[PDB]
Amino acid sequence: GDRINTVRGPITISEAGFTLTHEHICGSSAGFLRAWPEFFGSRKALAEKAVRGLRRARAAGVRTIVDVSTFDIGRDVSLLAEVSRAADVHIVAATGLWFDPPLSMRLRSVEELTQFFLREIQYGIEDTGIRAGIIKVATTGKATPFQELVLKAAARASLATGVPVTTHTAASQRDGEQQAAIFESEGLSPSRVCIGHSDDTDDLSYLTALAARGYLIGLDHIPHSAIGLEDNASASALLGIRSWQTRALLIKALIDQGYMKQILVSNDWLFGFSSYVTNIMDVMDRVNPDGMAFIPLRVIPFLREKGVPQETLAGITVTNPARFLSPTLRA
Amino acid sequence: DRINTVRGPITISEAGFTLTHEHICGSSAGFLRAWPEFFGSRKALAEKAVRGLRRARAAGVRTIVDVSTFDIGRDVSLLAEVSRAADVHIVAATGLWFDPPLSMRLRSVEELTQFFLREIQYGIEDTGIRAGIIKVATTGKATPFQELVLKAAARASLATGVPVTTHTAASQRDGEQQAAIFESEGLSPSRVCIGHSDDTDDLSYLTALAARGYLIGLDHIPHSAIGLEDNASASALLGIRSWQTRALLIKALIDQGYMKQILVSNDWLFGFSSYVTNIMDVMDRVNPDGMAFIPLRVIPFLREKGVPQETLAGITVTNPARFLSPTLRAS
Ligand SMILES: OCCc1ccccc1
Ligand SMILES: OCCc1ccccc1
Ligand SMILES: [Mn+2]
Ligand SMILES: [Mn+2]
Ligand SMILES: [Mn+2]
Ligand SMILES: [Mn+2]
Ligand code: NA
Ligand code: NA
Repeated sequence: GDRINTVRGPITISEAGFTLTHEHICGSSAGFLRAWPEFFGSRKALAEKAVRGLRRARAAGVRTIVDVSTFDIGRDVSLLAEVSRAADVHIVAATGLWFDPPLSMRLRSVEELTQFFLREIQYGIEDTGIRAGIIKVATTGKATPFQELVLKAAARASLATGVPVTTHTAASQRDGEQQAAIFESEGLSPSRVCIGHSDDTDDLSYLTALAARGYLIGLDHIPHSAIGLEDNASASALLGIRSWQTRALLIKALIDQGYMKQILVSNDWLFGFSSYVTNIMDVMDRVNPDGMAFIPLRVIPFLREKGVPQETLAGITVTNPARFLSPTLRA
Repeated sequence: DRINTVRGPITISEAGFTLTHEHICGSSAGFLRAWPEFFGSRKALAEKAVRGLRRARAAGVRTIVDVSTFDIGRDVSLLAEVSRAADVHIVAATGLWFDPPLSMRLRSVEELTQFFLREIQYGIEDTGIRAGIIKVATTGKATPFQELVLKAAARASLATGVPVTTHTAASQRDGEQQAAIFESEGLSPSRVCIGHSDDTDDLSYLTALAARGYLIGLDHIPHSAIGLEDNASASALLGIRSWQTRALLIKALIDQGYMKQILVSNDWLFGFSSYVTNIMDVMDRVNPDGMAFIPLRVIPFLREKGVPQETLAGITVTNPARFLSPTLRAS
């Protein structure tokens, strides 16, 4: 693969640069932003907030972000394109299905879902021509029957297009294993797959075993932590009580185990968030004022301090994402 | 003195013969725009709807109430386009059915009240097309979230005068619990239509609600799986009662003295993604008359059963007008 699709069109692999592989402009629901923009103040407000945030990550060195919002996460491709242009940051859009598919999606066959993911990757999202550059799927423990279909279609779409698959997992419950199993049963190469939210578990055995099989490990919840918000139940349930340092150390752990080439790091950040309790955005923003710039501003330096060499840091933030994102077909 | 339609306000007299429970398309939020090909094409769907609407219009139908909420995938722009092309008044709805995504399910009664008000008072999305009715629903005992929706719908009705219409599990007598919730909010039964009432032969249930002042929605008349007993999905959706059995409910209610509380419709559609693939073809085979079924078959049937002309006119013109007319409670 020589080109990556973005909301502004295709870019060469070199242009991706420093990339955050699991982010979001807005965490919502299909049709939500268009139907009730005031939930976020306004569309304009949300976009402005987004541009500010993207500009700041950009100042910090982020060149590209992969917005893993699916149809069901309320991905609004027009919004992504507008802010990408305004902030001058590349944004890779996604196809796939998250865990909140409406009936029209939930009643579909693997064949049907495959054609829909294909539509989004090959032709374009909605009527925009904006093509997806990644497939997002998810499980939250053992897969439901529908989710197994989603996983299968995702693999089929990946096999046909060469674009990678990235996932949401209930890390502590080892969902990556079931995911992998399904992917493999469809003939997908582990190298086209990123098992996400992997920093949510302290089980290094689980992660190294997956890495050992060739999977990419997404350590994408680094700044997520409710330490200092124990009183806030929902926030606690969302962010956990492990420190950012603890999560970040997993990156070092995997590097020390020999898997530096299989690590993807991000913040799983957003500018609007409707798919959870009201006011959770404010809470998050308090917890992590750096937002998407958290990786380059705090994690990179923390790792270097811990002994990780520059070249390794560079490989993880630049080389890894480039290899992953480059559309690659099975030989 | 005015009813809001997708083409603007109309005078109570312009509504004429009205179908109070219909859909242009039965889908999911954002589905039609993300995967129009599911219906062949957006253009195909529009044309189909225009043909059907022209045909019902030929039959005497002047207005249809499209009870598709945000979660049924209502696409007001499509409603407007087809209304204009077929020259049939179409009343849009707000409310929430039974497939709300997370962004909706996590909301409070207060937030949902503001969303329903936005759609009624200001406009749907950015179109300024104002909803003329509030659609809600339960499928058996209401869920906690569903109770909140019913309460918000009552609040919105009390503030705007726009009526509330519901989807029920007639079998389970959902209408009683709905009425309960509505009344606890101070809503007048005369602003409420208890839907899919013809799905049950319990004349006790129906007359008990009519007695309190509710409007009874006999809108599934043409739904019958007779002759397709072998199609599990269809029988499940359509039932095995004949259209005449359902229609006879109208006469029964008339006979029991509640002719002013009856609303009749077909609950038809031109696209249906929220169910198994091909259901639309099965339905169209069952009732080729589509929306025209009420005037072409239902009205004449009743008339032959002794129902008088003026009562027929009363039910099809008078009742809907009174129901649709925004009405604020006395103070
Ligand atoms: O040898 C290549 C150096 C590199 C480091 C970490 C991950 C990607 C590449
Ligand atoms: O005035 C009696 C005429 C009428 C009959 C049916 C429904 C509403 C009105
Ligand atoms: Mn996630
Ligand atoms: Mn995410
Ligand atoms: Mn219904
Ligand atoms: Mn309906
Ligand atoms: Na493509
Ligand atoms: Na209004």
